[PDB]
Order: sequence, then C-alpha cells, then structure tokens
Amino acid sequence: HWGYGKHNGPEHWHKDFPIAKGERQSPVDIDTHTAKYDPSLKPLSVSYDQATSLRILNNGHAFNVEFDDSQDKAVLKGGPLDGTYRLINFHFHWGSLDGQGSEHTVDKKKYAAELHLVHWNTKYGDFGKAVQQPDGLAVLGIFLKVGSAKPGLQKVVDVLDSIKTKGKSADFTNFDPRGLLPESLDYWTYPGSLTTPPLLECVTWIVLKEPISVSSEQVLKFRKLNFNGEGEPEELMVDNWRPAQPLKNRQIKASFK
Ligand SMILES: [Hg+2]
Ligand SMILES: [Zn+2]
Repeated sequence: HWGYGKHNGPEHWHKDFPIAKGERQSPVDIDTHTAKYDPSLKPLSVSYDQATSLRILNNGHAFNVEFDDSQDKAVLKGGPLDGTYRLINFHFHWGSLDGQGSEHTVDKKKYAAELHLVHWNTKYGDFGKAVQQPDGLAVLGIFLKVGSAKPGLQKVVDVLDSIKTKGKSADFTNFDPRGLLPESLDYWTYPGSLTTPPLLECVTWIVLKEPISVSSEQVLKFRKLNFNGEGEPEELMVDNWRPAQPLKNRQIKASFK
C-alpha cells in the first residue's frame, strides 16, 4: 500500500488520502523567530509513573511500543491541553544517515530521529472516537541527536532483533517511558495531523525544545529493521519520515522566551 519508496512514498499519498493536501497537515518547519511566545501557556504535566507497556511490534512502517490505556495510567495534561490524554503508544521516525530522520525541523535543521508519544483525549472514550475530533489527539514529539548513549533506550534497542520483519511482535512489559524524556519540558505547540496515513487532522502537537542524545550504536540498531515481511527481499527500514508541510493559516506558539 503506501510507504516511503519512490513509487508509494509521501508524494503519492494524496491519491488514496486526499487529506494529504489539507489545511492542518504535519510535520512543519518550526521557525523560532516567528514562533509566538505565549505567557498563558501552562507547563506540561506528564504522569507516567503508573505506565504499563504490553508489547512491541513491527507494523511495516515503524515499530510501536503499546501501553495499557484502559485506565488513566500514563497521562498527559496541562500545557495547551484541555482535559486528560492517555498514552496509547510510542514510535520513532529515523533516517539512513545521522543528518536526517526527524519529521519536524527547527529553523530547517533536521535531527537524526524523532520520538512520538501518542495520546488520546479521554472525554471521547476510545482511540477510534478521538480520531473523529479536532482535539482528539495529543502527540509529544522529542528530537534525537547522536551523542552519548541514552540508558533508558537500551531495553528497546535490545529487543529489536526479535521483531525484525513486518508483522512480528513480542511481549514488552515493565518499560518506563520516563527514561526517554529530556531534562526540560519547554515546548512549541501547533494544531496538526498524524504524519502517516490516514493523516487525520486531530492532533495538538507538543514538540519539546530540548533533544535527547542517543549513541551511534543505538541508532544503528533501528536501521537494521525491515519494511518487508519474512521471506520477502530485504528492504531496510530507514527514512520513514514525511517532509515538512505548508504551515498555511496556523501559528506556532512557544512556552518559553
Ligand atoms: Hg480529527
Ligand atoms: Zn510519528
């Protein structure tokens, strides 16, 4: 179906998902000099102490670590959000080389990868209902730069060989997402969409200013995954990111001066 190749990549998506050319598509380039500092923005509140991871799977376009969202175990609130949002999964986007991989860019600067923590608004009951609302989802975006190793990411890196090809999954319990957070919670926020089909415009994006550092060895493991399923010719899972989209009639707000 859709993918990141020249015959089914981001440029072809609009044919099956017309919303690709919508009014609030993501990602976008964050112009730090145009971003409006908003003093009314409250600090973010991330309560991940009771998080419960269930499994990790390779879905053909990335690998998702899923969480139990049947209760307010791991929630995001505060910031530009009204209401409580539950963590359902987290995934990454990465490149074939250290100079690309992130979806959002800062003053045109691309990072090695980008982590997306996906949450849905509890007032809507379940994920499927939330994606029918303009304020249904909240995605926390975190940039990854190559430098020193991130200890809290090693548990994820080690299990990757078990889910090399499309369709494979493995139990992945007791993982604490707090180990993937930077020191500061300063952020930029804007209304956007999911960066992969169906590309629904229900997302309130919260992109953290401070990136986290991962080692070259850690990011190399990501590049060993496969897009294809077992038995099929090997297509390395790299460059699974969408190019920046037109900002249009939108304003990016910053929580910091
Ligand atoms: Hg929506
Ligand atoms: Zn994503």
